[PDB]
Amino acid sequence: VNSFSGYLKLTDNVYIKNADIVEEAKKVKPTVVVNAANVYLKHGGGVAGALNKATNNAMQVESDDYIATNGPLKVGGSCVLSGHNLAKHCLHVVGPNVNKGEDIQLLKSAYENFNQHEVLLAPLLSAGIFGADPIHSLRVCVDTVRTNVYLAVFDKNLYDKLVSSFL
Ligand SMILES: O=C(N[C@H]1c2cccc(O)c2C[C@H]1C(=O)O)c1cnc(NC2CCOCC2)cn1
Repeated sequence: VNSFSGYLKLTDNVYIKNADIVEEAKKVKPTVVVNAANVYLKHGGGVAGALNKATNNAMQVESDDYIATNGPLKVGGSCVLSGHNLAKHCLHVVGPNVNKGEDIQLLKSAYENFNQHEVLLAPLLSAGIFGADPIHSLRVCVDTVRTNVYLAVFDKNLYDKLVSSFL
């Protein structure tokens, strides 16, 4: 049993809710919150910009030190950093950004990072300003992630579409 509330069980292991991942993180304090990161960990907009703003920029400060030491992530890759006031840990995962011309096949590799964590709160990868098909991202999630994932979907109209089209 866990404290995630009002989630629609889609499969054995995938759950979804129309909710703000920030409030959801602030309420649940999950072991892992996933960030929709880029390779430079520059949290400018979307989930990344929103989570960073909620951490009073501490996420960005930590991320800049990470990049200075380790260099950029790979598209499809991830790193584990602090969850600050939102979670124990933040799993920064880089899905492909269609608005940068990145290969959508890398979306499966991105979701594979979730399998290293037993339970996660996460956004649907490569949705919103990343420009990939969200019905597609949800399908890849369901077909790739085997651990227990709670997807918080910010946009209500996206959520309603994701529910009504899920096979
Ligand atoms: O851009 C946001 N989400 C979309 C996005 C963007 C980029 C990559 C992605 O994978 C996704 C998933 C998609 C969604 O979930 O709809 C977002 C923005 N802000 C939020 N929280 C604020 C907290 C303070 O008050 C205002 C709201 C919560 N989500």
